[PDB]
Amino acid sequence: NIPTLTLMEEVLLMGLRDREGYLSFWNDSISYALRGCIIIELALRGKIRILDDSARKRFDLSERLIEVIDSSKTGEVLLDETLQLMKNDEPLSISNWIDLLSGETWNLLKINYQLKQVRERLAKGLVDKGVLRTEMKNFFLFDMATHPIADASCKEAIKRRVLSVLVSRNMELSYNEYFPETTSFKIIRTLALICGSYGANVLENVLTTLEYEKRDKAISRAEEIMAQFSQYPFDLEKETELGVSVNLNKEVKEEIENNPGHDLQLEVIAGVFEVFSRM
Amino acid sequence: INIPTLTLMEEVLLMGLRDREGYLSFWNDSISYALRGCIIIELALRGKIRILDDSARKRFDLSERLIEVIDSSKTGEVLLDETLQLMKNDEPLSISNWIDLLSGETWNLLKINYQLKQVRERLAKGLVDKGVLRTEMKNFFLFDMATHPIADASCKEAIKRRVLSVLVSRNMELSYNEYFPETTSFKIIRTLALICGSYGANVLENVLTTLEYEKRDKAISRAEEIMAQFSQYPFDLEKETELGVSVNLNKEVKEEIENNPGHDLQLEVIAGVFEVFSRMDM
Amino acid sequence: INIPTLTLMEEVLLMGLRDREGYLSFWNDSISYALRGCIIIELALRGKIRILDDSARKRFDLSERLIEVIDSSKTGEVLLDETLQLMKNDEPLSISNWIDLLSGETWNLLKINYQLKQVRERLAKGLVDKGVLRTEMKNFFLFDMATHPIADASCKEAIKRRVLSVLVSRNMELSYNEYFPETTSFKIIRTLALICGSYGANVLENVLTTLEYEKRDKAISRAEEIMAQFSQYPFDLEKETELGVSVNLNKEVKEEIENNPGHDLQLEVIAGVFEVFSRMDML
Amino acid sequence: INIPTLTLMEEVLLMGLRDREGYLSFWNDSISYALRGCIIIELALRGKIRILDDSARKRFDLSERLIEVIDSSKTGEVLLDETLQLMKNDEPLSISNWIDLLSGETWNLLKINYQLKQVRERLAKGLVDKGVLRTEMKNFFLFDMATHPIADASCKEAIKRRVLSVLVSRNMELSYNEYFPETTSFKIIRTLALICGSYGANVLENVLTTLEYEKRDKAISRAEEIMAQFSQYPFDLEKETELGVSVNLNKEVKEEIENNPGHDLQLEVIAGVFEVFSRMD
Repeated sequence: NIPTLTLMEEVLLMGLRDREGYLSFWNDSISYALRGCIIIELALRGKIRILDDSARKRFDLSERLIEVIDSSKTGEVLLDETLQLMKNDEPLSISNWIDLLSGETWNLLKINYQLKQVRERLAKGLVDKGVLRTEMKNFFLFDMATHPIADASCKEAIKRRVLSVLVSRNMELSYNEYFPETTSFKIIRTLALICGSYGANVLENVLTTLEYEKRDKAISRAEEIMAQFSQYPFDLEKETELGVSVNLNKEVKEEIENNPGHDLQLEVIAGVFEVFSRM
Repeated sequence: INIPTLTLMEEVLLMGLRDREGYLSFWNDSISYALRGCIIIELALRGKIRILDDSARKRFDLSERLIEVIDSSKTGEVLLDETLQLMKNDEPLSISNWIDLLSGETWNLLKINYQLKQVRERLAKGLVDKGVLRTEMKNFFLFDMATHPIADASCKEAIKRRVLSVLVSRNMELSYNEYFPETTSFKIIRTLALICGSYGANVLENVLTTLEYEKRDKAISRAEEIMAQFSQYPFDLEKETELGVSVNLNKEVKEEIENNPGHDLQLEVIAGVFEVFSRMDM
Repeated sequence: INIPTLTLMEEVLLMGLRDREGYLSFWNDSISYALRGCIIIELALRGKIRILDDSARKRFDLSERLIEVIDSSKTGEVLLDETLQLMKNDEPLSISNWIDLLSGETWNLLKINYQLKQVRERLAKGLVDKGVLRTEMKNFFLFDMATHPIADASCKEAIKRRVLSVLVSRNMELSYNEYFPETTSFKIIRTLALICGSYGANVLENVLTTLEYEKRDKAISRAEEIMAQFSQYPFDLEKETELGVSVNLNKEVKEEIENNPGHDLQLEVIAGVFEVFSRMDML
Repeated sequence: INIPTLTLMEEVLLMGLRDREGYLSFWNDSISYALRGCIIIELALRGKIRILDDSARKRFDLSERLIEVIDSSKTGEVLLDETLQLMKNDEPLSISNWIDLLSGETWNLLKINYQLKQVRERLAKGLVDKGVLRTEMKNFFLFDMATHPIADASCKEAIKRRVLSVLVSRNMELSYNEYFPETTSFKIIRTLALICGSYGANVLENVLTTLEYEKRDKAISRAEEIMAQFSQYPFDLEKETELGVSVNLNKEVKEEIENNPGHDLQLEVIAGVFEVFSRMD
């Protein structure tokens, strides 16, 4: 079922350089996308679902309310702690959750939902996972913890998956220890990766190698897939004019068919995609 | 091209070198990586590489544009010649991609061999050969090592006065000497690269320490002006500084490039590399 | 009289500190060890220690001579207080030996809690408490860090002018400020200690790099001379210099000493420490 | 297997080292000289050589006497094996003549490659292999350089302990350890060889600086007496010390010679060497 790295962690990984240091200066765009991954992640793990009233249809996807379906611990603190919050509140919309957890809306009687030390906790988790090691750099006025990458294969595998969907003619996802051949919702997870990393604005980081025609094609293909998968139900009949991942429609159809009765959750991820494009 | 005797990596190395007990000078990742940006700039000023001339590039960052070999004849500088080797038989790669490989900043299993090794060693060898440094044996307990004290302090001074001329004089008016003749191609660019290289290596402050603090603070930020001005292409030579320092840079640069016509494809590389120096804090 | 706001440790450190991106300045064993030297010079001038007045000592290198606690009430400087507490209750030890222990350069396991942990950061907290440094948070991708940029650039300018007056100047004439008033006891000694600790810590050079080399060369040379002169007790205040730099040093130091009597058992400690700064090339 | 893990030259060189990193001594020509002295003391102890047993010898100083190779098999070390190389394939020479030759001090056209080269650096490798040093790559501004700080610090504390045992404490109770077990033969001749070697080499003072003025003078005095006493032969093991340090030395040396008997032609060599050590000052 569930892969080793969460989406938040793959997105974080997306902003780092292969050896030491970083590519993206830390902005609140990335910090907002990560809250998005959290919500996507909750839906994937069958813990939340779009609130089941047909009256939601009069509203945008991202304006639609979410329902805690299962409040049992998940393992992941960031996930668990937002879950906690959800279990104790009226059904709120996707957009509202993302705001509150970002500290981007202001609410008095909500004090407070804003998630704290996300960056740092994601990093600690990433050490425990063994993706990052810890190095103690020595500065002029203090010592400092530092987390350069330990396993390069991890970042490389993510890169290839992403490219598999957005440069290569036929998407063929590769697998490994962190992301096995048997993870449920495999294609949606990687789509979710691209859509997250687009709105965190860290997606272009994996594209800097490529020749110019291919970097263009990847970005447009990316916004193409954002257009499709931020409406519900998905438009799986619309064919790509580009020469890129021409079999995604087929491969998704085969995936949702073999995970039936999950529609009430796929719709939340779509709302989240909607928020990523609006950002 | 009129090439001066010292390469930029050499020039940047001397910026980071103490007068006495030079091996005790401060070495780190920053100054290391800057040196590789120098290689690239140097390559460009010798007409060996240029930006791959495809207008699609205009939609991407300077430091992310592909470069190509246009002359591969050996330069007679091992560090430059070695990198030409690698460039000459690879498909064209981006500016910041080259800097990364040559540094070993990237985990490409097929290009583990692109990292230049013993850059300091060779750079000091060349400085010894050029008569800037001497060699002398230094004695402690369990071993003797070769140290390289400075043989000609006038070499480095003539560099420092160049930096200063851009960074504290109302008007730059640079001075020449045997290593850096008034006859040299791109004297001003070569200087600004020196300054941008230094800033990236974090050795630019080294030469400013004696100045009264505001003349000093004006210099750092004039440099920062310079780096923003010249890490975009074409250069915006119409923005005048509000700082009273090298007021005449623009006038003088425009003249420089109104001669040596038709090297836009190569000036553009320099500006890409200047972009890398800017983001080196990351 | 009284003592200046900044300690010599704090002064040594500022000489090693860059204007922008200070956390990137060069840190190392040398600066670390020198700071221990400064601690003990500091206690000497504060009338807290002196050498043990046993005539036998005259047979041994200054850096090998035993020193004893004179009085041991808090100074307010946590780093001085802490080391004085160790000293307060132990057999008299030699100068170089204390410096070794307070650095943890010496392995003898019976004295492991003698090493002063957290010098850098405590000397930073000191400097912030002092006006000298602000503290603002800078964001890196993966974490945040407290940064300490210079609030009073004038403080470190004045330090640097004192070095220059001694070392670049036909006649040393010292400028004073609120950190270091004219009232300061042993103001010249304090200045020479600074130059010496700085030379040992290998940060003296960075104060001189903008000048013409004849002037830089001359200044390092004078600096060595000053070490030679003062790494012996009593001080050879009679050697004329032939470099034409701080030509008036002997006269003013003499005058400083006469005007401040019966501190030889303290002055001597300083000669010791100066000896140790001389030998630091051996770390 | 009854030889200790470290040779006397390794311990003499070790004495020149600061506890963690760096040196207390400049490398010079007398430390260099003593080391060759040690080689010879080392070889006598391992029963590889002895003074040649001619009557004529008595009419000469100990260091002016000749020595003969008894057994010349390997010892595992590079510096002991090499000198045996030259010693085995050559006519009997005086012990001081040997020290002179190996160190490059006298000149000799018919024996010109007898100077042991890279002694300093070859001794360091052995120390590394013995795990007394590690090797640590350092970056200066123009090159990389391998440096050898201390790895096992306790080795060197145990040495400082022995030396302080016979030079400082009223009674002497040598402490044993991994590197220098209680069952190593000639435990004390070796300890003195050590304090003598150092004295000559001039690194002895380096383990004393830690102590009271009086205790420091006494230590040196004691070393000089031991030097005086053990550079004659047979040793006057009945001269008594008027300075209350290491008072049971004689008694303890006695039990040592008694316990390992019929080695007199080897001790004589080490006495000879002690004489070369006292005559460099």
